Amino acid sequence: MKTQVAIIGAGPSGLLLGQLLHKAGIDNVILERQTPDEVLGRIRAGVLEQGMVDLLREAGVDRRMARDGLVHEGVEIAFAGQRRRIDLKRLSGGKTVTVYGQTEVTRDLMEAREASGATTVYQAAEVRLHDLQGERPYVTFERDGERLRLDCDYIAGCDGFHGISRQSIPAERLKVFERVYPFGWLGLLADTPPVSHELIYANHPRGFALCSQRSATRSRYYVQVPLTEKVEDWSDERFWTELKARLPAEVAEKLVTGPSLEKSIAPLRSFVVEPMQHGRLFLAGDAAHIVPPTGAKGLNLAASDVSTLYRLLLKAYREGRGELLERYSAICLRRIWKAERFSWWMTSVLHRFPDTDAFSQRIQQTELEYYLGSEAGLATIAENYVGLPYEE
Amino acid sequence: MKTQVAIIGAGPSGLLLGQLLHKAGIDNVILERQTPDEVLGRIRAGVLEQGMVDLLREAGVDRRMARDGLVHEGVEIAFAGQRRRIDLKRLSGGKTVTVYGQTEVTRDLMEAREASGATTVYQAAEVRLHDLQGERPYVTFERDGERLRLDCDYIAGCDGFHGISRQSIPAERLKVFERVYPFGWLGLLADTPPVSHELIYANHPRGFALCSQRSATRSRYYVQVPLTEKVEDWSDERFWTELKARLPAEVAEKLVTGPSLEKSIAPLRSFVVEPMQHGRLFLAGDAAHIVPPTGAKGLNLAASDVSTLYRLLLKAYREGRGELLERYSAICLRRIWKAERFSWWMTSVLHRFPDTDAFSQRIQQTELEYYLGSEAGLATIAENYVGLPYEE
Ligand SMILES: Cc1cc2nc3c(=O)[nH]c(=O)nc-3n(C[C@H](O)[C@H](O)[C@H](O)COP(=O)(O)OP(=O)(O)OC[C@H]3O[C@@H](n4cnc5c(N)ncnc54)[C@H](O)[C@@H]3O)c2cc1C
Ligand SMILES: Cc1cc2nc3c(=O)[nH]c(=O)nc-3n(C[C@H](O)[C@H](O)[C@H](O)COP(=O)(O)OP(=O)(O)OC[C@H]3O[C@@H](n4cnc5c(N)ncnc54)[C@H](O)[C@@H]3O)c2cc1C
Repeated sequence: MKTQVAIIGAGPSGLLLGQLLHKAGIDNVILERQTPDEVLGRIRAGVLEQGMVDLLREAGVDRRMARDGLVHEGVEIAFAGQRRRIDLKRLSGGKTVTVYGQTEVTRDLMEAREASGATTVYQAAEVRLHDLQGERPYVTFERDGERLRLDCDYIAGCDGFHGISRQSIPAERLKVFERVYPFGWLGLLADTPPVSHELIYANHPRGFALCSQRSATRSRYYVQVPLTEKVEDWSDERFWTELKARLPAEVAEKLVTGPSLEKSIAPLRSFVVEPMQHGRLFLAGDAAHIVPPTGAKGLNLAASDVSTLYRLLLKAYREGRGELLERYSAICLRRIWKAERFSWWMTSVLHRFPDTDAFSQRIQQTELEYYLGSEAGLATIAENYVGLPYEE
Repeated sequence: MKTQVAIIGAGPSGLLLGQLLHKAGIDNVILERQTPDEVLGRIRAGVLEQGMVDLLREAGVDRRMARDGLVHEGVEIAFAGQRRRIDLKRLSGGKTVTVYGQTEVTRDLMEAREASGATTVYQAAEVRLHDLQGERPYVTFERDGERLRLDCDYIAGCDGFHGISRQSIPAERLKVFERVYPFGWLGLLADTPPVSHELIYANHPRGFALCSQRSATRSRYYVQVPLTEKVEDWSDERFWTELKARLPAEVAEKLVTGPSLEKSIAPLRSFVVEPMQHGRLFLAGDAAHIVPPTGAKGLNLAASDVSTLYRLLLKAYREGRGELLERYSAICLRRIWKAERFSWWMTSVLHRFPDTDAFSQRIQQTELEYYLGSEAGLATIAENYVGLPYEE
């Protein structure tokens, strides 16, 4: 087999990069470890920045989104018996965010690709990357017992945090920045109407809580829990009682509960690797970095990396300007660090940290009061939340 | 599930550690990604140090070895139209090495374990290690769709170069030392009698060649080839002609050729990670380090790591001396660096390096002439080849 751009991983980053490339005439093959079903079983993200919305429209996969996505003009932070709303539309200069599930985005891309006829090998086991610094790198994998080889010009590692790509770069070539938080998020997907028309982030003495949604009849709730918790110890019943305890009385009494469709614990972490490339291999999305879900930036940073790599591969192929690829990491890291800073900030002011002295608790409370009461303060949250501009 | 020591990987390191532990009364569970067959298909090693031979006898798996293993008292280096023999037995003070295939060693251990009834889960997918710095770490994996959890006291990462263990330690906690060589080894297993009763390492202008064996009717040959070669480009016919071209005329004319049972290319590399542990996780064998096969140290260093970890776990469990585990990395690295140095030395004097000036070629030749003609020189090769003493 031979192609122009080999893509490792069929999550949103890979499918999105593959769809854009295909549309521009650049051949690409996607290699996924799992089955289409397993990829589709992941709930994950729900909030999309305008940049991603526009990127999906450019990739030609925005129909269902334009119809089912919910445009949100504000969010709400609850703390100290208060409920403060941030008017995103007004404070950011007209921008908004779109609520549309990652599963849906993934499904839409899978369908578009199926129709296009571009190559996709699911259940590609034992993927190994070779000759990364050569002019002709290649990928080897096993498909039903037989080992195949795939020759290509460039490789895009879109295999997530545990992918083979990042591990295929000499350890001494990368500098890792990581921070692990002492808690996780217990999420619950239910087929019930959301308690609010906008999201509610809540700082509460018992810990953090978040009220989200997927549609007008499908909700997604989370509560901060210790890393020692097991999902089997949390019955639907127990989850509902705890969520209620962490929300304002008026919000709690309007909550329509119900049996969960999904329940899982996601630990929180910040992770950036520098640089994001090695020879003919370029890392994108979770393969290169992780952000706590608090600021809703994961999927959104994957989109900016992908938009960047796509636009650089277009110049290389279409205009013979391959030197531009050297710039991939610099351009991307600028946006990544700012989104990492915001997600870190959000996480620190909304969560309950263990072993926090009196002074720190007061400063945490004051951070909220100040930022949520100052016009200049609200703007810093809004412009970061809607998403900082993509660099050209 | 719950056990005392969870072991990731059923290659020789894992099976050996598991066998010794079981014998001493310490419960252990082995988790292997592949099937017993795939593990058994790997040819690999053929030369064993006395330390490993004694370790197998202690593990109670030495019968077949004592019967089928071939004790070798010397090896031979051919260069510049000369054939110099190193009397290992004499120069090292009585020590020798044993020729017995890794496949055989693996088979013997698999059988011993099967009989013992100790737990072994093959095809354990998605292995993930958790709470490494806690008092109660655990392992999660999938067995036929269902995700199981395994609680344990300690975890021994014996999953080889591409295992999950080394990747589960925070990147910032490890310092990697690596060197990749510009060539690989094309190996060929044949059902023919070996050209010699002892091994012949050959430095030749066309490149390196090695004449080895598995028994009196089974041989294993290798020739150095560029990293750009594909095994499908090397027919048996082509391999035999090239091997012949790289050996002394008298050795070449006594060669019994024949169809290959196996053919594969192994790239060469040196790799050491420091330290070799993190909390309740200890790395052993290829999970922690790689050596070029030139000095025959890979499997042999796995044995010393395992012997060390085993003896430390015995004090921890039997004598309640768990503080001793802190010493694992220090003890092991001392032996590892010396074996890395020897394997590096062997590789540099026997191989053909690209872009070598006149001076370097002459020094390479002089290294051989000196070391192979000096009694003190031969001793340095012999004592290192038979294997340096295990530290207590
Ligand atoms: C609870 C939670 C809430 C979140 N909320 C938001 C939100 O509201 N908005 C937002 O922007 N972000 C959010 N995020 C994050 C977002 O889900 C991820 O950043 C995003 O899925 C990353 O996409 P990816 O394509 O880089 O990687 P992935 O989705 O992880 O996919 C990588 C793909 O590569 C495959 N793969 C792995 N190894 C190999 C291999 N060796 N060979 C081949 N294939 C391989 C994997 O199977 C996988 O299919 C949230 C995350 C979580 C967990
Ligand atoms: C051509 C060649 C010649 C050699 N010659 C010699 C010689 O003469 N003498 C000598 O001492 N050395 C020699 N060596 C080296 C030796 O073969 C290795 O050092 C040895 O096999 C290492 O044993 P191990 O148990 O650490 O790892 P491995 O043999 O690699 O086994 C690791 C096991 O872990 C499993 N695993 C991997 N990932 C996971 C996961 N995520 N979950 C669970 N299981 C997992 C793997 O499937 C594998 O079964 C040679 C090597 C080669 C390649």
